Amino acid sequence: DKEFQVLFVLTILTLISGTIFYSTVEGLRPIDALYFSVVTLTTVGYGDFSPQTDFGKIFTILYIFIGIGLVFGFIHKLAVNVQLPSILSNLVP
Amino acid sequence: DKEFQVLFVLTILTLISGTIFYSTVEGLRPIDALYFSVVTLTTVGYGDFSPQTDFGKIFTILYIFIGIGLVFGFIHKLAVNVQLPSILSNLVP
Amino acid sequence: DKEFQVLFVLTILTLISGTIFYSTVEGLRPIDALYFSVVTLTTVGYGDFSPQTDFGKIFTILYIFIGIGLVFGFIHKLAVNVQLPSILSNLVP
Amino acid sequence: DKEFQVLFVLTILTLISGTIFYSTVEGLRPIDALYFSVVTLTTVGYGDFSPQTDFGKIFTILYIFIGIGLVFGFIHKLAVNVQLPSILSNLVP
Ligand SMILES: [K+]
Ligand SMILES: [K+]
Ligand SMILES: [K+]
Ligand SMILES: [K+]
Ligand SMILES: [K+]
Repeated sequence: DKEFQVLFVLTILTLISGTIFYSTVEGLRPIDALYFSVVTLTTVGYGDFSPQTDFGKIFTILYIFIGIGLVFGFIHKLAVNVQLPSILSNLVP
Repeated sequence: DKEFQVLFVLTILTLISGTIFYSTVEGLRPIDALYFSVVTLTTVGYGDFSPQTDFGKIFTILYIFIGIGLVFGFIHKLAVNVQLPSILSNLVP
Repeated sequence: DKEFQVLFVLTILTLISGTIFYSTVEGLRPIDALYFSVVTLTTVGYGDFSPQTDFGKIFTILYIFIGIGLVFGFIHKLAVNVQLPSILSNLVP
Repeated sequence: DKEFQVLFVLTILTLISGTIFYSTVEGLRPIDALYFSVVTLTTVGYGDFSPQTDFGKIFTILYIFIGIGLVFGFIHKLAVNVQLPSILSNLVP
């Protein structure tokens, strides 16, 4: 429970950093920066948005390496410690 | 066995939600909406389709976080509890 | 060892199916079809190639769900049962 | 600790190979080649860069299969043996 809260906060902070960075350096609207940060760290990578500056490319390399781990950690705990219990409870005959 | 059936249903429901959402808000043909939902949740992300509206971008963020876990859960069980047994049986000398 | 050989063969067969399908239905050159199949099943998804026909989109949905599991199974075993031993042996003082 | 250092070095070497290959065969600037190599091995795959030559497509297939395992191995150890301890220490009441 507290573990999920910590990953939640960590993920939020990571996404906030990405939103601030891409909106500033890559000139994206804040919503697009947040959306791009999520699409990046979850490894979907549509490419509708991508860094055009070298500063952006370098940050993206570091952002991915440092963010993928926590984002997927949060996703795992969300599905196993939150979603799983709910589906099971919806079964209880 | 029953576990696989539950993940199967859950995945179907998740994909149906995506199909309805993207066909309505993003104006995609139903087949393209389903295809896009799958390409998104499996993290392939070709980008041949991507949300153009803010409503679509926000939903996509939430859809990914909530759907990746179950989709990959189903994929895992499919390969370990269904595909694996079959390949092994095809070996039995 | 034999496990790695089985996953190797399974991966080859899966990629051959994709190569045949995309070169025929989507009209790609065989090399591009193989390349696209790999980029798809490893979830990279550049999007330089993507299915344009409904037949192709439907097959892609099924191909991903059935192929991701085995492809990543092979990748895991390759890194743990082949690459890992080699790096360790290159260390042995 | 030493495990993390080995994966660190291995990842560096893998990325250096990609940087050299794509800058030479695909004609990318070194920074773009490094960026593309990272985007590829972490499976993000934006597609802003992608191999245009057959030599590049073939290398990419092999690069992905051999590199994804080590890159994600490093990411895992980075998050579990480096990031995790730090966040926990930042909690210690
Ligand atoms: K991807
Ligand atoms: K991916
Ligand atoms: K992608
Ligand atoms: K494009
Ligand atoms: K893409």
